[PDB]
Amino acid sequence: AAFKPEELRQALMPTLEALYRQDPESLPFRQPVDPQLLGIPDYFDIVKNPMDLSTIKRKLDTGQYQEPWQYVDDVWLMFNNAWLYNRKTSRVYKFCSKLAEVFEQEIDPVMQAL
Ligand SMILES: CC(=O)N1CCc2c(c(Nc3cccc(C(=O)NC(C)C)c3)nn2CC2CC2)C1
Repeated sequence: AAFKPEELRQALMPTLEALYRQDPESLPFRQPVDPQLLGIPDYFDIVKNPMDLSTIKRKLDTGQYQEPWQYVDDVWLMFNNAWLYNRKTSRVYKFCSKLAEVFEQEIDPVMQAL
């Protein structure tokens, strides 16, 4: 099937907005990780393929996804990176887990519909 950018944005943007609405939990995910600002220069030794909400938002806004599993893949990549890098008891790991819980709840019915 061919998916138009407007269809994807209408269907998928509410699921992205649901992540942004989580406060405080979305705060570490709203911009690309900046290891120098954050004082964690080993970050890219661990995380090879960075992703964050702003990047995903821009891709949706500008029609860069052809089909919805591409969007799902980027959201999951963002979560997977944070679970890999951050320690289990850390704030940012737990914030990731909250976003992932919200995302699965939102995305399941949307993908069923398309
Ligand atoms: C997403 C990710 O894995 N990050 C790496 C770890 C990481 C990231 C961020 N970014 C970030 C950026 C903005 C706000 C926050 C935040 O947690 N604020 C709360 C105290 C409400 C966090 N903070 N940290 C922890 C800092 C290094 C000790 C971003």
